[PDB]
Amino acid sequence: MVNPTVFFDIAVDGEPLGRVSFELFADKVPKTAENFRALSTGEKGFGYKGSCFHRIIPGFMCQGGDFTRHNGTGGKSIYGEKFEDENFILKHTGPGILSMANAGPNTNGSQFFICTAKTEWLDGKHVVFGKVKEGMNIVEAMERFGSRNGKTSKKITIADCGQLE
Ligand SMILES: NNC(=O)c1ccc(N)c(N)c1
Repeated sequence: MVNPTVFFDIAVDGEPLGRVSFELFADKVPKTAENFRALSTGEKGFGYKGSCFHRIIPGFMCQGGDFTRHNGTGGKSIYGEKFEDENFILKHTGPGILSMANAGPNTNGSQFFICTAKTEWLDGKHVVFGKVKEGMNIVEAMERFGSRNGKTSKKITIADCGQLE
């Protein structure tokens, strides 16, 4: 009944930075929210723990969740390799939005991005499923290690992750 909350403890070249928490909109996109929740807890035997944010573009977004190829070409969901676009009820309204990365229609896996700006051109193309609840300061700090082309100057990792409450 209560939307679940998940957390990521972020490190920069192995050094703790801080924690980002997210509210997952299970009330509006339950199947997508559940995939991210389970990847965050690792309860299916695979997930986000130890993965990195491989592409960070200041003023745009930080992208991660590729735990099979570590570069933006991999990932898999709890439902199989890919899963469908659940719905496009929620929009990319500004910094803090959590949304699914994809490679075309109906190709969601495990990759996700956190908006650091409004990305309205993505509406109806990428499934929005959550928002940052605490630690937008930590996202902003992360963002400073990106670049115009997305390559990061230090390695930004999810050192730990899980479910709160
Ligand atoms: N778009 N480039 C990719 O290789 C890719 C990007 C996102 C994904 N979820 C998957 N599976 C692949």
